[PDB]
Amino acid sequence: GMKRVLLLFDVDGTLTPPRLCQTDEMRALIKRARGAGFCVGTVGGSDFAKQVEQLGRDVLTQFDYVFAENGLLAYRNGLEIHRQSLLNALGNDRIVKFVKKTLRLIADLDIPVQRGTFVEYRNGMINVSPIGRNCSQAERDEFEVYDNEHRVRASLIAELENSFPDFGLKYSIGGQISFDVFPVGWDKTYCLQFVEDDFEEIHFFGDKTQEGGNDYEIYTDKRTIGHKVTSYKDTIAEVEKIIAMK
Ligand SMILES: [Mg+2]
Repeated sequence: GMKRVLLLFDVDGTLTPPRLCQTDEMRALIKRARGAGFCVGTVGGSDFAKQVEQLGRDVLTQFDYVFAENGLLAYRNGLEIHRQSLLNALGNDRIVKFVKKTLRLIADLDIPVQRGTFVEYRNGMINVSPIGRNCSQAERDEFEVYDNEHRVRASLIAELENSFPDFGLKYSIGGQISFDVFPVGWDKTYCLQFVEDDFEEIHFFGDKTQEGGNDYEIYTDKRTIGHKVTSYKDTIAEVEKIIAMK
């Protein structure tokens, strides 16, 4: 029967090659785990659209749980089970204050490329991109390199932290071009409230598992058995072992 065991995965770098679609062997492994009685889930700091892009249009069919924006938008077997609102935690006046400041800081930057969708208001979070989410893949690659050198995202977060220390927001770098901003506690552990009562074990797999990494809280949550991975191949090999010990 069903194992009452959830396998919860990061997307980019955990289920996929870096900034690429999931491969055929990843899809096969997932189906084998599901075939063996495990539930499988995604969790990412990115939006649902991004998971569709890297995993497929039928992502809700492939996974038991899909947690976008850290579980601030949550799906269970095709059903939307939760959708949080940043207005609920922060409220209009503070949001407007925050996005205004962010826009000025971005406008002041001197980076080689800027495009569009610098401040993205999601469900329960705001995502902030110095270059803008509307840049091309090649532009993303180049901003990532640039940011490695010049730490543009870190400077920006530093300035935002100075402007708004009382806002109590967390700033979480992730992927090539942006960082997420959300209330303390709306990190990836947010999704666990939706599964904790339904599994005897929850295994988490991710790569950014240390202090300041966007997988730190969820890795170190007492509710999860953490598996630090460095690639989707690492993920596969560890899931093979979990399947073997059924
Ligand atoms: Mg844990």
